[PDB]
Amino acid sequence: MNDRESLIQALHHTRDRVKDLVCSLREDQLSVPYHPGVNPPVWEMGHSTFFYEVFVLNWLDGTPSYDPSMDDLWDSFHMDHEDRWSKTLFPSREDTLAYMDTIIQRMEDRIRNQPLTDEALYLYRYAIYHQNMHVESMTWCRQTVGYPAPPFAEPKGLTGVDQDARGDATIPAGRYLIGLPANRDSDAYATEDFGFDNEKPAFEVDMPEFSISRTLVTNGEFQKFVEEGGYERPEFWSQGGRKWLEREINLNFGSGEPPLMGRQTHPFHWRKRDGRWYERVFDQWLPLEPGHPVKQISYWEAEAFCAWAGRRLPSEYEWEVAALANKPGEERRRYPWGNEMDPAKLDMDQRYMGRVPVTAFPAGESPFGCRQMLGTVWEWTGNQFMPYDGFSVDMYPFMSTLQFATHKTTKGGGCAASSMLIRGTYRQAYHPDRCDVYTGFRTCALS
Ligand SMILES: [Fe+3]
Ligand code: NA
Repeated sequence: MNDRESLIQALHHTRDRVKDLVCSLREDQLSVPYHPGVNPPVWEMGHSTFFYEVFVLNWLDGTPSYDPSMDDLWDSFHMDHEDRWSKTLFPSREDTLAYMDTIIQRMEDRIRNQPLTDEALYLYRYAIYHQNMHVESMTWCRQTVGYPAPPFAEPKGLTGVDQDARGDATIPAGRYLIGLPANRDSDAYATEDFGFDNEKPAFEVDMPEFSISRTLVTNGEFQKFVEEGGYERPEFWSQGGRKWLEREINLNFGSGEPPLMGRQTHPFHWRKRDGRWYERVFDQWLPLEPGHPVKQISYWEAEAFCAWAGRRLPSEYEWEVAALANKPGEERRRYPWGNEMDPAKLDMDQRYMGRVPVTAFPAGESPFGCRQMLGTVWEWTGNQFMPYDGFSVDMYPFMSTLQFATHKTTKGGGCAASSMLIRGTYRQAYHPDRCDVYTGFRTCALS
């Protein structure tokens, strides 16, 4: 993108996603059950609109907030999670929609009527992408609480078989390139070198040879681990995993049914019915297909499956090498397949929702033959989410700084995220306990 036409089309597409997410709910659904992983949908709309005012309109022009009384209430750093559920502190769906439409129009007016400097373009992209982060969170909120799929989604997926594009790819030892230049080091920091602070600054790594699966772990592969007692056999689980395994949760959360407190013995959204596995897909239970990727599993579940399988997770640097194969002084790519985004090459944009065969999208393949490095699921890596040496915070300095060390790095972009913000250098931190985000994994051979 980067051109005004692409920018403005992205702005309207994002606005329409947000509006479809809040407007297709009944009024009584706007107040969602509390869960530490969701937010109320009117609040996410107002918060993601406010970001534009803070970091584009007021930032560049000194423009006052549309409603200055809201500045601390729409702020995600100042507003405690639980307080976002107030029916009194926040406007109505109708008024928040009107607020959004006004700000989206100011955005388009400003894009058209002011110079497209690197500084402005950088902030336009950042704010639009931040709103798309909330398009993803709003989509998974529905899954967490058992609401219907969004009207734009096609959650039954690619109906679409599995093929002999499997096996490991071997990445030869060598010196590879990770990340993107620091903003101050690149005149293309608004365009070709755009990324978030955690992608920067770029560095070289001496990589030992390794072998990585060409395909995501499938339901059918994971099902064997589950059915042979994997969750009851703590030899496969790490110290953290065993603690997670012992936690007591409401296993019925999001199902429509009363609370059922218990320990987890299989992926949270799976349910065996008369010996056949099912998965909750928003407000429906669908049969679990063997060749679709296993998804919405914690880091610990992925980690224990690897131990059982005689495999390991990739580090995030092995992951990015296998996805993009960039070397210093050679031509760089941002996607496994090259540098031009085509949404048909990957499962993103809140469409198939991860129900695709793990060998699908051959045009999205990496230079080593790995399929669906981008899209389908965010992939767990072995690393704690940490700043690269030389890190500098973005103008919005909380993009990364609250999630270091406690979270894992995940890579690639999940099915509910938007393709317009994704890159192979992208890093999405997730707490390792979470079962509520669109996470999956592929494995590597032991060293
Ligand atoms: Fe936010
Ligand atoms: Na992926």
